[PDB]
Amino acid sequence: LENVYIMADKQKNGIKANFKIRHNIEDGGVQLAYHYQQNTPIGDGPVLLPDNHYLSTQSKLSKDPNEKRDHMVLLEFVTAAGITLSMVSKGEELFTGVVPILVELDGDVNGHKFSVSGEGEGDATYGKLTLKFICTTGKLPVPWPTLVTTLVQCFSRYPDHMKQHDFFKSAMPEGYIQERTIFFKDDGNYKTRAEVKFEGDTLVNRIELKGIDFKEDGNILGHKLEYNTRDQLTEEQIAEFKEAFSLFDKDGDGGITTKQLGTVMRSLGQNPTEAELQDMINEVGGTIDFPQFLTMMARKM
Repeated sequence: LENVYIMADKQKNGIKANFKIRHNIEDGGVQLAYHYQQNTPIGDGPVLLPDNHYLSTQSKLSKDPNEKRDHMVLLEFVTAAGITLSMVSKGEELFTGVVPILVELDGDVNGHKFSVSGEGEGDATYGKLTLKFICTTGKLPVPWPTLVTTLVQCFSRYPDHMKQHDFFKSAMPEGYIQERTIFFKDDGNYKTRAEVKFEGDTLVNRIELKGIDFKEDGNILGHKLEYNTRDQLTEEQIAEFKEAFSLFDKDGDGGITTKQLGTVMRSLGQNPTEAELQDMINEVGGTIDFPQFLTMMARKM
């Protein structure tokens, strides 16, 4: 669970953000990566600038065992948080259902050119992303976990009382421009610029990344970082919670009320004491998200 902290940028009519990514190093350790991010509308119409809040993000990286190319299967779930106790941009309509995503990245790290390409789907009301990524130029010269952040936060899931702080969807369909610098401790740094906008019926994220100053035998060019985490539920486990969870999602809004938790729990065969229910609620916590629910669950195994 990585946390993206977000602020408005009133002069630039957008937002910016900062966060830290713990990458597990091969046989012990954690390489850090420091993100600084700035987003600006592509279009002229007005956009929600938010209050200080943050996004709570869950990643899951797998491999397709029929793909002989170098690739990443990626599952992801995000929820806005912080702000306690709204509005709905006109753009938040485009996101109500299931929207297909396409991604395209060009990069030179340390003179090593390469191109990722990725397709999938987003389901904003669940905060869900599934996407598969191919490195179209050959062998990816940097580790895939290093490209996850670079590789669409408009698919985040803002609680009802926070729908008004969602800059990302408000900017749509015109889109926004995302720029980051990522600083790998005791090693080089990525520098990126992406346009994220609607093209036809598809959220399209075109990125150009530039990495300099990398130690050739470091952790990135050296490929010394873990791919999985295995601190993690499975695909077929998540799919069940999704299917149970959404059964009891009576409006399909992506939420379940809290009383409801136990019913959902029982439909999985599990049986929580009302002592056990009141805990889960408060640690994460009337409305519950799927990502939240997912984290609630995550703990208890």
